[PDB]
Amino acid sequence: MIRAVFFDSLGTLNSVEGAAKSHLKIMEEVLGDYPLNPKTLLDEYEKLTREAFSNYAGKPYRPLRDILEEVMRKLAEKYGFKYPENFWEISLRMSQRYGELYPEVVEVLKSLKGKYHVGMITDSDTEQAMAFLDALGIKDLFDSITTSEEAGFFKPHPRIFELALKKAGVKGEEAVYVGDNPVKDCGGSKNLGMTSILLDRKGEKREFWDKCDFIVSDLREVIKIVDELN
Ligand SMILES: [Mg+2]
Repeated sequence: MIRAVFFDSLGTLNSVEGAAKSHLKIMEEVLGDYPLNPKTLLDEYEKLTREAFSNYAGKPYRPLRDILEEVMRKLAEKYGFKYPENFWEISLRMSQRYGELYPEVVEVLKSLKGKYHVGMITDSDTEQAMAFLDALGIKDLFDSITTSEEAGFFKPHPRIFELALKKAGVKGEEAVYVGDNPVKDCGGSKNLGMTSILLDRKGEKREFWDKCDFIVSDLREVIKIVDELN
C-alpha cells in the first residue's frame, strides 16, 4: 500500500508568481542606476539557466552555486555592469521576502503528515533547500528532505529517488511522488515503481499528461488519489 508521499519544491509548493517577482527584484538589486532594463536581464538570465538545467538533467551533481554564478558573470561581461560578488547572498534575501506557498500547501501537508511519510525531493543544494524551507516555515512539516547533493545526481537520475525511498524505508510501489515537471518528476519517479501525480494548475501540460499516472491542478486532490489507491 501507499505509505509515503513525496513532493517537489519549485513549481509545486512555492508560487511561480512569487519566484518570478523575487528574481526581478534580484536583478533590480544587481543593477539599479545601470542603464539596463532589469526585465531584459531577467529574461536573458532565465534563458541561460534553462539551458544549464537542461544540460545537467539526469547527470552527476555539481554545485548550483557555481553554475548560476558562471551565468551571471557571463551576463555582467556581456552588458558591462559590476559582477556582484554577493550574488548568492542577494538571491536568498529576495526569496525569503517575496517567495510564498500555494494556498493549499500547509493544509495538504498537515493532512498527509502523521498518517503517511511526507518527504521532499529537490535538485537544489542542501543548504539552499534548508534555508528555503526555513524561510517559508515548513521545515518541520516534512519527515525527510532529499537533495541532489546527497544523491550525487540531478533528477531524473534514479539515485535521487532511491535515496529518498531508503530514508523512508519504503519500496517504490508503496510511495507517491508529486511534481510539476512531466519528464523530470513523473518520468524519474516512475523508473523506481513510484506512483506519479503531475501538478498542472494552469492546464497547460495537457501535451504531457500521458507520461504521468494522475493529473491534478490543486494539491488538495492528492489526498483523494492516495486513499483511492489504498
Ligand atoms: Mg519543478
